[PDB]
Amino acid sequence: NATEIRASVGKMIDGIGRFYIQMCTELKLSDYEGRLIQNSLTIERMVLSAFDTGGPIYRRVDGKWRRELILYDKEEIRRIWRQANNGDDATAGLTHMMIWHSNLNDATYQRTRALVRTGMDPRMCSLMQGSTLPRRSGAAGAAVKGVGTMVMELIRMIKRGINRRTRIAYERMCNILKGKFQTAAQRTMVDQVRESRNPGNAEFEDLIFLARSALILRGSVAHKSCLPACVYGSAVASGYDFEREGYSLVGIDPFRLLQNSQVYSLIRPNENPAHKSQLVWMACHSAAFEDLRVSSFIRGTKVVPRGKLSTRGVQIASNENMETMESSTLELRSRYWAIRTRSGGNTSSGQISIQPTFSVQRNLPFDRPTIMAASDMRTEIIRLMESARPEDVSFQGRGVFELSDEKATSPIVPSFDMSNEGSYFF
Repeated sequence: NATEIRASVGKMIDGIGRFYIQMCTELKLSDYEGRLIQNSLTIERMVLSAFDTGGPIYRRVDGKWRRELILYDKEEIRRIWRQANNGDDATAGLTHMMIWHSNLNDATYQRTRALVRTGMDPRMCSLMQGSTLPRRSGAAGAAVKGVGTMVMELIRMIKRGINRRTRIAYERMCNILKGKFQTAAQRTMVDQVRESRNPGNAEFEDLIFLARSALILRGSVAHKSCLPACVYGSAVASGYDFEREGYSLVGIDPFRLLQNSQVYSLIRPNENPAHKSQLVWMACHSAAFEDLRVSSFIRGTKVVPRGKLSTRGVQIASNENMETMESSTLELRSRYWAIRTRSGGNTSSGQISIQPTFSVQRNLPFDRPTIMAASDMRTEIIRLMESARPEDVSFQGRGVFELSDEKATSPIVPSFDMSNEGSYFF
């Protein structure tokens, strides 16, 4: 059903576009100045703030870039927003930029200070997908969250409490949690946790376990390709009428859109442009915890690790100066594309006999034992954990698609026998 899903999300994309265009028309920015991921960001945040203000706005004068510090009627912003969405709220829309920010933050920064202070191992990076993502995020906003993300929450919710309506949260927060797991025990052990009203260190210690189980027996976490407002604004302005032509966040749509985007970015004096583009590109698909090998494969070019990356962050701090500041054109094109997945990969009182109702060749079942016959769920997992090898192939048969292959017709299988450059962005 490509009607609602493909076109309703198109309508949410149109809103962001239209709005970005309106908002650019207010600031009286130029074309080059509306394509500046910097300014786009500021605008996006102005809005999410107002629906839950001012910001840094960079201008282009003969030669050099001028930063303007401006403020807007928090309500005016809310007004212009609905105007674009037909006077609707389009929470989806705000939530969308709510993620674009997330996915950018999960790649620009490493959130160790918080994991440890929670009592999670800093090496649990690949499980903190969407830790920055405000709770206000929607229902399809949390689905993007990593297993580890959920744990940091409950643990704090629990840690301060164990140190009214708050209950329905906890159970649900676990149900979601549990819905991340895709194996018997995993699933069952989550329940054993959700049993305690005042879950103390008993739970505190157990979920942390399950956190680590996901490092091996991963869960289902959705990835959403959420591009900057400018990209959608520019697209809308170019005629693309997504609600009519359909759009996706996990298909070929987002890559294709980025195949023509003209996004520019402010770049500090000693920073590497190629390195800058990489960053943004990884935020456009939630590839901050992906295997660098595959990221580079699909990317088309080296996807260098965070440490070796030359850049501190895309936003410009009030500290810096404009004199020594210039801007480059971000390389967001990719070689192939791939279905952004959700899956993490993987490798009595009852009846005892069957009463036959039809005449067919059928082995008739009965439980030989029970008839003639007259522990720690951790263990289960630890035992599963074990048989697991890092070489264990996932998404068997799934491949990569050419950018011409609009339909999911012909898949391509990558062979990594190659002089790679690592697998852990962090």
